[PDB]
Order: sequence, then structure tokens, then C-alpha cells
Amino acid sequence: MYENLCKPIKIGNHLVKNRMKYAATVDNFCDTKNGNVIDREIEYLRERAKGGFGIVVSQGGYTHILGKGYVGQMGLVEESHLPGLKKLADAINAEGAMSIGQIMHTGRYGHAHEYGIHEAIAGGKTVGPEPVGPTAMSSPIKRYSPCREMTPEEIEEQIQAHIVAARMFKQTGWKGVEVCAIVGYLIADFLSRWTNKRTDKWGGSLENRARFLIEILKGIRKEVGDDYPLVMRLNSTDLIEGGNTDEEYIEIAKMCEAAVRIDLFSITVGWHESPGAAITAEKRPGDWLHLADNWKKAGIKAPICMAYRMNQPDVAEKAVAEGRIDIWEMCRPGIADPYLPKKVCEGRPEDIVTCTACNQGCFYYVFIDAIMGCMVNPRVGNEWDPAYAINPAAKKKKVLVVGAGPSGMECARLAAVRGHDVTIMEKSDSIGGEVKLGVKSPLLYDWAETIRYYKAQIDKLGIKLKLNTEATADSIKAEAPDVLVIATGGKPSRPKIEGIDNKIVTNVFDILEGKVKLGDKVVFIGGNEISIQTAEYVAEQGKEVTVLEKGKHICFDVNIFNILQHRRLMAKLNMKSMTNVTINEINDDGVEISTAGGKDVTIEADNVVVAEGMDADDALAKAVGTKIAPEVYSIGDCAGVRKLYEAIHDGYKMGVKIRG
Ligand SMILES: CC(C)(COP(=O)(O)OP(=O)(O)OC[C@H]1O[C@@H](n2cnc3c(N)ncnc32)[C@H](O)[C@@H]1OP(=O)(O)O)[C@@H](O)C(=O)NCCC(=O)NCCSC(=O)c1ccc2ccccc2c1
Ligand SMILES: Cc1cc2nc3c(=O)[nH]c(=O)nc-3n(C[C@H](O)[C@H](O)[C@H](O)COP(=O)(O)OP(=O)(O)OC[C@H]3O[C@@H](n4cnc5c(N)ncnc54)[C@H](O)[C@@H]3O)c2cc1C
Ligand SMILES: Cc1cc2nc3c(=O)[nH]c(=O)nc-3n(C[C@H](O)[C@H](O)[C@H](O)COP(=O)(O)O)c2cc1C
Ligand code: SF4
Repeated sequence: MYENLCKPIKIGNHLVKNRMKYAATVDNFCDTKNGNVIDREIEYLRERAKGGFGIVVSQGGYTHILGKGYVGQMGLVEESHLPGLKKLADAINAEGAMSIGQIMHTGRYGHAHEYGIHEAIAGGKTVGPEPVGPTAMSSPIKRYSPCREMTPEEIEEQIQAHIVAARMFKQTGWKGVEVCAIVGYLIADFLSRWTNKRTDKWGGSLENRARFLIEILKGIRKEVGDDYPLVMRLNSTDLIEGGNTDEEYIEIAKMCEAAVRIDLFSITVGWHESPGAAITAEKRPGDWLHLADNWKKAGIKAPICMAYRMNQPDVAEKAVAEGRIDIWEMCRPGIADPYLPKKVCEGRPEDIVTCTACNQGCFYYVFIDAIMGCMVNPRVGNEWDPAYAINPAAKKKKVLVVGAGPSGMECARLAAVRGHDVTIMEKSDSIGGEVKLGVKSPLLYDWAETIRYYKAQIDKLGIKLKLNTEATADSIKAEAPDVLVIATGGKPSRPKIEGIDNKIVTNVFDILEGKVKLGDKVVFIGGNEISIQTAEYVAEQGKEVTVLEKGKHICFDVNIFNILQHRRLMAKLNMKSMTNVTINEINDDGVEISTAGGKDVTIEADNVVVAEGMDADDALAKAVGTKIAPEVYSIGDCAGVRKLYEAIHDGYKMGVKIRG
């Protein structure tokens, strides 16, 4: 089934069992006080190695405190870091994965001041805690603070720190070393003409900008020796106006191959300051592969790997078959499903927990300096935690799950995996709940992969699925289960708006279930994530859509990464939006609003969607109490409206805790 992806490959002298590589992922799982590797990190990475990845990369470790860019970033500076690095290599290696350690000074993106640092020693001098770069400059975005210009002594010290980092990996049993020269971190800062205005030997010509990197590479090669695998990450495109050209990145790669033997090139897209889409759902699998072709035709010797929205095994298999890339590299597909390679090579891709590119538990949580999680994978960061262990149930119980939404389906899946006798009662003709409605939205196409996964799991686990079956107090009593799990989700709210009872008024459920025929002018009251995604579905059908928000911003419940993707799509779809508006009335003609400036205006509509929020659909839970069955639980939105992350996590927590 996946002959090309499951084919072995030599990386330097080391033979890798397949073409699937798990990419570097800073997750804030390391000790925030000192950069030490701890059990949370060991177990996270051990699971990707158990999952069958041929190559497992560590997160990028800072070579100096000023280069620490995440609250729990791994350190590569002191002798005290060596024990944890050994423990991490042993855990990855024992699984038969090639352990590769990554070196990553975050440069201009450093946040030492926020991590309780007020002073440090750099280039033999006491300096402030500000981030460092080849040139003193500011960032076009708030997140990153103005950087200080490194002295040549600081530049020389960093080459030495990179060599030391490489030595630390080799002595602790790591099978290879990866130099992170991407996305706007320190090396990428010296490489790009946008960030490097230096007039000495470290900037100017392309060779001068590449000198820091070449010196780091030459230094590492001399230290680790000729037989040790030395790999690297380099941009194929920075998506920065005034940055380096795509051909320039190829010329840099050729400078690297000419100085040291490079055993693998990981090719990347964008900088964190890039205004364009790189990793969102706007990018489909294979949208970046032409870049790999250009590296191949330029004559790059070393094997090449590429990630960047490559979440589909069929797209990657073809890419490797055609020799476009030698290795399918991935980060978020491996966060979502650490067993993706084991599933690919056993020929069971219907079992894959696909990454939906929601950027919540991964990108968002890490950038807001929180412990990394995952929407579709509740085990992310919890692999080390005994409360998340999946153990067979001693005595089998009759488990009744009410509702085939994501919380109910995750609970049912875990309870059946652990050996319970599980039944799901679903009031509609299909599974998925609000996920089934959401999949109609332009950016939520990968939600069909979530429906596919659960449908295949229910089948395989022998869960008794009862569709078109509304659970009532009497049908529960007839079923007589040992455990009742209520997962009836949420329902659109009905705020106290004048003229809400008007026939022009509809809701998000009616739109997405096809229970309403819409006109040409459609007006949405509410600017939350759900309202926006239903509005985007309506506008994509070539209709005139206006979104009215009483609060200060639209997409107020949307994470920082997805905010941009909605701005781009609402512009492309010619969508109108108004914030700080007072909704006065809904009438036959549309909705009467008063702006914050005091202007009374009529928003003309054929349909008015009242989408201000969701209420818990808890009527069943209130009707039956806590005594209808020996154990009664409410999970997901019916227990209090939250979002998908909390629904899938509630489901998992419920499924693992059902006792025997
Ligand atoms: C989520 C951000 C990281 C930060 O956003 P934030 O809201 O925190 O920005 P800020 O607080 O500074 O406010 C700036 C304003 O501009 C907007 N904005 C922020 N970043 C922007 C941007 N990059 N382009 C255009 N506009 C941007 C933002 O919505 C906001 O609007 P406002 O609320 O009305 O003031 C954002 O810059 C962003 O999504 N950038 C694109 C990320 C990207 O594609 N990177 C390359 C692919 S990922 C990659 O290769 C990589 C490599 C190493 C990594 C290591 C660790 C973690 C991730 C890594 C990823
Ligand atoms: C258009 C849209 C877009 C969204 N976008 C996002 C997003 O981008 N990010 C995010 O985090 N969240 C998003 N959400 C919210 C997210 O989908 C929900 O939070 C999540 O589905 C809640 O899961 P749940 O299992 O608790 O409930 P539900 O998904 O609502 O499932 C409940 C299920 O129970 C069934 N049911 C109800 N009563 C009974 C009964 N008595 N007997 C039997 N079955 C019954 C229903 O038919 C349904 O299948 C979106 C929702 C919608 C509608
Ligand atoms: C939470 C998170 C942390 C990341 N940390 C690193 C890192 O330490 N080093 C690195 O080179 N890339 C890092 N990346 C980038 C990924 O390795 C990957 O190249 C990128 O997310 C695109 O691939 P994908 O679509 O498979 O996720 C990170 C990405 C995420 C989601
Ligand atoms: S949190 Fe969302 S984007 Fe990140 S790995 Fe999980 S499903 Fe993918």
C-alpha cells in the first residue's frame, strides 16, 4: 500500500527504516527554570518513536539564554543539561528511530526578559536581556521586541556555542545533529538581507551573510567527525518582501554542501513575520512541492525532506515515488497522531487521526507560553501522566453514550478500546454532531477526516451505533446501562432581541442542515468563530454577507494564528463586517442598528441569522437526573459550552476513567 513511504534510506552512514520523519517541535515540556529535559518531554518523543517514525528530531535547543524564545525551551549550554539529553536519546533509540538533536538560537525572536532574565554575559561583556541580531532593528509585529547588534566577539562565541551544542548531542547518544537555519531565528537573521545590514565580513554579499552558517557547519563537522550524520533546516522561501530570493536559498544550500557533507536538507516555508499563509488550512497537501523540484534540478546532492501542510499519506507517497522528496517530514500530523507511520506501513490509513490545522493546542499554546496540547489528540503532553494511561477494564460494564458528537464518540472509542460493552444513541441520520455541520465551512475541509476516523473506529471496535434514535428517560431505563454518558452538545442561543420571533430570523443549525432557503443578502448577528465560519459557508455560495458584532472585535474567540486566515478569506469572499454596533430591532426588511458614533442605519437582509452564542442542550440531563443509572455523567458542551478541544478532551477523560 505505501511502498515508497515504507522504503528504508541511508542518512550519512545510519540506515533509517522508512521515509517518515517527525520534525522539531518546541512544546514547553522542558523545565522552565533551567532548560532541562524532564519526563513530560521524554514520554512525548518516546511515543512518536514508538509510533514508527524513522527519524525523530528533538525540539530546537537554545545555545545561549538570550536565544531562549519559548518559556520551556530545551537548553544546550551547560554540563547540567547532559543527563536529560542522554535519557531523551535512550528513549528515542530503544524504539528503533534515528534520534536527531536540533540546535536553535531564536535570535531576533528571543524573549529572555519575559523569562525572568534582566542581565547576561555575551561576548565577554554584561548585557541587557534584549534579543540579538546581526543588525539592531525592530519587528513589524508587537510580539517581538527590538533587538541589539551582536559584537564580532558575540558572533564568534555563538559559532563556538553551536559546536558545543553538537558535542553535547553526540556524547549523550544522539544519532545525528540538525542545524536550525530557518524562519527568522539567529542564523536566518544573518542569512537574510532584510535583517542583515552589516558592513563587516558577516554581511553584505550572499557569501558574507552565509559565513555565520558556514562557520557553524565547518565547526560542527570538525567536532563530530566525518562519519557522524549532520543535517540541516533551511528556507526554500522566506515570504518576506525585501528578503532573499528562492534561488539565493539554493545558492546558500550549495555553499553548505561545498563546506561540509550535508546528510539531509529539510526545506521550509516562511518566517513568523511573514504576512502570507504558510501552515494554515489555506495551504493544501502538495502546495509547496515545486520548491523541492527546484532544489533537485539545481543539483543538490543530499536527500531532501519537506513538511508544511503535508498531512496526507497519498500525496507524500506520490511525492517520494516521483523522487520529488526523499523523506516525508511532518510536525502537526505527528502531534495529532504519533502512530501515523505504524498505520501507513500496516496499511490502515482509515485509522489515522488527521491534523485539521486548527493551530490551537500546538502553535497557539506554545506562542502564549503555555504547555503544548492538541485538539484531536488529548494524549499530547500527557503521555508521561498515569491518569491518561489506557488500561483494560477489570470488569466489563454496559456503557450507554447519548450523542454521536466528538465528545460522545471519543468517550465511546476509549471505553470500547478498554473492553466495555458500548452503545451510542444518535438522534440524527449520521454521526459528528456540530463537526458534521462545520465540515461545510471553507476552512474546515479536514473535519471530514475527523468524521472518517470516528466512523471507521465505531465499525472496528464493535460499538453498537443506533442512528435516528433520540434518547429519552424511558429508552435509557429500557437499555438499563451501568454507565450513562450524556453528550447532547449545544444549541443556538435565543437572546432577547426585539423582533427575534420574526420569520426572517434563522440560526446556524438551520443553515448547515439545509432547513432554510437563503436569499441574496444574508446578515449575521454575532462575530464569534461559529458565526464567522457559517457566514464564510454562505458567502462562498456567492451571496452578499454582512457580520454584525456588538463587541469590540469579530473573531474574538479565534486564536492569533487563525485570525489572519479569516481576514484573508473574508476579503477574498467580499464579506462586510461591523463592530461596536447596537442591535435595536429585527424586522421584515432586515436589522436596525446604531453605531458607536451614533449613526442609526438599516442593514438590508433577506435572512437574519441570530448567531450570538450557543447554549448547553441539557434538557435530557435535567429530565433524567443522576439516579436513572448507577453512574450518570454529562460531557462536552451539554455540561457547559466550550469548544472542540474541550469536547474531545472531555470524551477521552471520560472514556479512560470508566471503572471495572
Ligand atoms: C501568530 C503569530 C506568530 C503572532 O501573531 P500575534 O497576534 O501574536 O501578533 P501581535 O501581538 O504582534 O499583533 C500584530 C497584529 O498584526 C497581525 N499579525 C500578526 N502577525 C502577522 C503576520 N505574520 N502577518 C500579518 N499580520 C500579522 C495580528 O492579527 C495583530 O492584529 P491586531 O490585533 O489587529 O493588532 C503570527 O505572526 C503568525 O501567525 N505568523 C505566521 C507564522 C508562519 O507561517 N511561520 C512559518 C511556518 S511555521 C515554521 O516554519 C516554524 C519554525 C520554527 C518554529 C519554532 C517554534 C514554534 C513554531 C515554529 C514554526
Ligand atoms: C459551524 C460550526 C463551526 C465550528 N467551528 C469550530 C472551530 O473552528 N473550533 C472549535 O473549537 N469549535 C468549533 N465549533 C464548535 C464545536 O463543533 C463543538 O464545540 C463540539 O462539536 C461540541 O461537541 P459535543 O460532542 O459536546 O456536541 P455536539 O457536536 O453538538 O454533538 C451532540 C450530538 O448529540 C446528539 N443528540 C442530542 N440530543 C440527543 C438525544 N436526546 N439523543 C440522542 N442524540 C442526541 C446530536 O444529534 C449531536 O450529534 C463549531 C461549531 C459549528 C456548528
Ligand atoms: C508547536 C510547534 C513547535 C515547533 N518547533 C520547532 C522547532 O523547535 N524547530 C524547528 O525547526 N521547527 C519547529 N516547528 C516547525 C515544524 O517543525 C514544521 O516545520 C512546521 O510546523 C510545518 O510542518 P507541518 O505542516 O507538518 O506542521 C514547530 C512547529 C510547531 C507546530
Ligand atoms: S492542535 Fe490542531 S493544528 Fe495542532 S496538531 Fe492538533 S489538530 Fe493539528
